[PDB]
Amino acid sequence: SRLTGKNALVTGSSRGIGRATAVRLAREGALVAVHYASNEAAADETVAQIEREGGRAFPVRAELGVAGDVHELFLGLEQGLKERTGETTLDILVNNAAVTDGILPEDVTAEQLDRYYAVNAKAPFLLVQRAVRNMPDGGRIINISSGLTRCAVPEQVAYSMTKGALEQITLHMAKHLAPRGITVNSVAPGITDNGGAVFDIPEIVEQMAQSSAFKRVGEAGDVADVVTFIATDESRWITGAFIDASGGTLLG
Amino acid sequence: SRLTGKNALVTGSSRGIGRATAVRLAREGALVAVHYASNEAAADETVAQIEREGGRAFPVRAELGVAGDVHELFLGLEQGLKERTGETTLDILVNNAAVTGVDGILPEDVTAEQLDRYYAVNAKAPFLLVQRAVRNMPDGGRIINISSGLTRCAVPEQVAYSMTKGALEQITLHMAKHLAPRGITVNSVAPGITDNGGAVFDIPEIVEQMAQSSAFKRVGEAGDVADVVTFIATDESRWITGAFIDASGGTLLG
Ligand SMILES: NC(=O)c1ccc[n+]([C@@H]2O[C@H](COP(=O)([O-])OP(=O)(O)OC[C@H]3O[C@@H](n4cnc5c(N)ncnc54)[C@H](OP(=O)(O)O)[C@@H]3O)[C@@H](O)[C@H]2O)c1
Ligand SMILES: NC(=O)c1ccc[n+]([C@@H]2O[C@H](COP(=O)([O-])OP(=O)(O)OC[C@H]3O[C@@H](n4cnc5c(N)ncnc54)[C@H](OP(=O)(O)O)[C@@H]3O)[C@@H](O)[C@H]2O)c1
Ligand SMILES: COc1cccc2c1C(=O)c1c(O)cc3c(c1C2=O)C(=O)C[C@](C)(O)C3
Ligand SMILES: COc1cccc2c1C(=O)c1c(O)cc3c(c1C2=O)C(=O)C[C@](C)(O)C3
Repeated sequence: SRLTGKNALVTGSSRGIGRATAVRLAREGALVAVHYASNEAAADETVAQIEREGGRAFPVRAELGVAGDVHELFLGLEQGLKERTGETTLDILVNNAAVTDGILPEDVTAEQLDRYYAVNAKAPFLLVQRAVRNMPDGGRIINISSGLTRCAVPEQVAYSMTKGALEQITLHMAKHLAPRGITVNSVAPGITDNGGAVFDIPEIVEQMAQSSAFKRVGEAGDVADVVTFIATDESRWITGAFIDASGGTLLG
Repeated sequence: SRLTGKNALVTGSSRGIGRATAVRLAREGALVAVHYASNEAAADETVAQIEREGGRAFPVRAELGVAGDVHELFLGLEQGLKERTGETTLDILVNNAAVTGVDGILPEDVTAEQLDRYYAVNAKAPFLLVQRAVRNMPDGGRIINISSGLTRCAVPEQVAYSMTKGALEQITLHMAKHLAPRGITVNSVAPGITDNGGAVFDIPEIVEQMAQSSAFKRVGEAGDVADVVTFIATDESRWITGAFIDASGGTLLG
């Protein structure tokens, strides 16, 4: 019950690492806004799991990286917080949603560079900007990056550019928000099982597994357990940091 | 009670961050070996705090940085674990102890013998402690090296000390890879300026200058660092290895 009476928004928590994160924040007593783009069935399943486990959650639909995205998300978020608490306080923001076998550098288009940046860097910035209006002293901003910002993979150049921009939001906003006691940190996963069809193919899972020093792919919960710790009071002396949650991928 | 049934060694836990760390590991249920070099009263005060908070601990005396240091520490550690548990299993090693001089030493004044003493205690001893500790450590164990933000922040009067924390961080990198097949994680936690109870922290003028290094404009409390070390010692940190964990209160924002 480390997060009793707190309110959290996990972007992209219908599926994958965001679902695992929403589930773990709710187990600690947070009221969780489960945000999704279009998969309402998956959002409703995250909420149902949280409720079955004795916590509280509600879904929020908003496609990010289009005109009106932040306003749409905050309309749903504040309505659901106000109905359940009488307040619109936001304690915890997890910028988890993203666009993700990559694109060879020669094949990347301007349209692809714009979509990746819209969703993966621009929307996170604008969500931080809006979220702090509601955020009390002692709040938490957690940006989900990627170990690819430290590990060269040409076919992930477009994606990795956006995660490099995301990490700058961590650096510069940690300094900006320090006076308010709001921390801002990056958590960087390695290859992580998000329930994608590729994780049902043992051959490919075994090749992907070799990337980790533990010679297994990450589970969504392995990353979500680290996010959950950063969301708690005991992380208060960590800000502006790169938190490696990759199972030793950057060791080689 | 995340560490029920676990045994931990915190080097240099008579005082400062190591005291705070031993106290927090014991509150999670670990049996804690409270290691010190010379200040037996301070070690006994760490133990007494753990015992009154309902935990279990015992002191282990061993000067590090001298012949026989690892042997001496492991004789005391194994005797105390065996008496209390019937086993010598070491789940958690925190390499916290260090030669750590508030005064510092400007480069012109550093001696060959100061370079030796800092390296012996701060880099050599941690290396040899890891080598010995893993014999006793199960799959799922934890090695936590206490570094310093000075590996990323230039401070000429701490050059000799910072050399040794650069060497300590290499223990983290290379040993994380070596030990991953056994499921043992190895991580650096880097404090910034942290109140360790030393006389400098009783001088508000100086505390106010020191405070400016943190983005939060306060010095760290020993518990602010200890809370992070305690998390790394738990099961929920399993997917973190080989890492530099910044526990500096935003000192490294450049
Ligand atoms: N190996 C990995 O899985 C891996 C590795 C490194 C980093 N990461 C990072 O970890 C985070 C989670 O990854 P994941 O693998 O769990 O993702 P995922 O399984 O692809 O799930 C993506 C989530 O984000 C939402 N989302 C996607 N695009 C959106 C948009 N334009 N607007 C709004 N919401 C949108 C999805 O909503 P719908 O359900 O409605 O589609 C879903 O909830 C991302 O930041 C990713 O870059 C993942
Ligand atoms: N600002 C800070 O406080 C700060 C900043 C960055 C990093 N650190 C790091 O955090 C750790 C703890 O620092 P602290 O400030 O809490 O230290 P401290 O208050 O100076 O306490 C040092 C501890 O190490 C033990 N120790 C010293 N020399 C030893 C030796 N040769 N053999 C064995 N034990 C020895 C001491 O034992 P006795 O009590 O017996 O003397 C004591 O328990 C160190 O690794 C330090 O480098 C501290
Ligand atoms: C350290 O992080 C990695 C190391 C080796 C390979 C990969 C990664 C990734 O972090 C990573 C990622 O963040 C996201 C994706 C990948 C990787 C990755 O290889 C992909 O393959 C394609 C996917 C699943 O569509 C998106
Ligand atoms: C980020 O780490 C710092 C940033 C600014 C100033 C200091 C530090 C330290 O980490 C640090 C340290 O590791 C150890 C000491 C110092 C510092 C430090 O400034 C000292 O001043 C003297 C002391 C407390 O005996 C040894």
